[PDB]
Amino acid sequence: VKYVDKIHIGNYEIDAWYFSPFPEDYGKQPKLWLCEYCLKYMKYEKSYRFHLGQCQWRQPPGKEIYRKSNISVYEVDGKDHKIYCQNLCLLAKLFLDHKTLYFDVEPFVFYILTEVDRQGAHIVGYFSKEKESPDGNNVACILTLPPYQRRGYGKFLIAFSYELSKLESTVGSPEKPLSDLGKLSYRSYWSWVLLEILRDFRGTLSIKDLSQMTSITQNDIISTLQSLNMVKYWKGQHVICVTPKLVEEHLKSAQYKKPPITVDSVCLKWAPPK
Ligand SMILES: [Zn+2]
Repeated sequence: VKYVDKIHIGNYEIDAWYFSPFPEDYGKQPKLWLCEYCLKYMKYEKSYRFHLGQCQWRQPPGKEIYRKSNISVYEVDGKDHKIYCQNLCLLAKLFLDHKTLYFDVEPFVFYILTEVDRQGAHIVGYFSKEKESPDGNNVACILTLPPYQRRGYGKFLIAFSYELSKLESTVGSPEKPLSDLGKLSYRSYWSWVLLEILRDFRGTLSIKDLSQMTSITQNDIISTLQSLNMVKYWKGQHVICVTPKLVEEHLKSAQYKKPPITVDSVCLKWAPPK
């Protein structure tokens, strides 16, 4: 009946937050050991140490579609790399309460954020995405591993998901519910993207324009603008406020400034599937 409650991955030891359905025999041990590259989960330090000496993987499988300095993102199709993506989903489930899919990964593509050094590309976080979403979900599950959280990596993944959406010529929204950190990070990302635009744009633009510029839904733009006191309802119309001074102030607060890392669309090499 004992669940996996602690993992070792790369050089990190991390306590679990939630039940993840690793095979029962894996929960029995004190710790679960994961190869930081192929995500294979193991029962013993000895088998982990042996595996590390043998495993040839130094990065996620699939295609490296983004690269800038020591940051890379890999796109991994669930159909082409089933085992990896299963390993990934079981890992993620330790830290996500509401993720319900671990084994049927074929309908998903996964985007793995990594930081890269001489050794290899080290996993920081990911988001999964349904290959077919009539509901307009541009993210299914999103997560940064605990030691990396609240450092700009979550908002990077969020940004990346909208850059894909932009290239798809469509608005997107993450599947609900989000973690508390998820909600907070989306709000801060939207705020930053919008303030940046409202700072620059000289002409007039509506919420409709903003949505098409960012792939953020009108609903999310509106709630974001409302919390920033940058919109009013007048004669049955949402009207954006100008006030360029407030914009500058907002862009300086910790809550809404440019994150420490950002997505350079020039470094994104990706075309939507036809
Ligand atoms: Zn391995």
